[PDB]
Amino acid sequence: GSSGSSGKALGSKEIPKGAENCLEGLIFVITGVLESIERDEAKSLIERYGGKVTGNVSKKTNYLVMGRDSGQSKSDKAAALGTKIIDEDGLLNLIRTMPGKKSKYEIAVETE
Repeated sequence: GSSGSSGKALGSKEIPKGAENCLEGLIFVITGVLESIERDEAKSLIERYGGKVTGNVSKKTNYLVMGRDSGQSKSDKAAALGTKIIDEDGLLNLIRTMPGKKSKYEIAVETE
């Protein structure tokens, strides 16, 4: 047999059409697992816009992507340093709410 999703099975969510550098410079911390997307999937996203993804809370951390079976220590520290905690949903919106920038070089056929 075989349980769980084989791949990304994209479809149980909607990717916001924003800018390419709307998250460039910002850092994100994904903890636990998320149905919509896996630590990898969601990660590739934040990075696809410039944002960073690290499984550790830092002073540079801009936002903390929470999920399930996650610890409460991550939040505590996050708040202390002053990090905005959000869920997979909040991350997506940040892609439609955040502004955009003009990269030095554009990549053609930039579509799925």
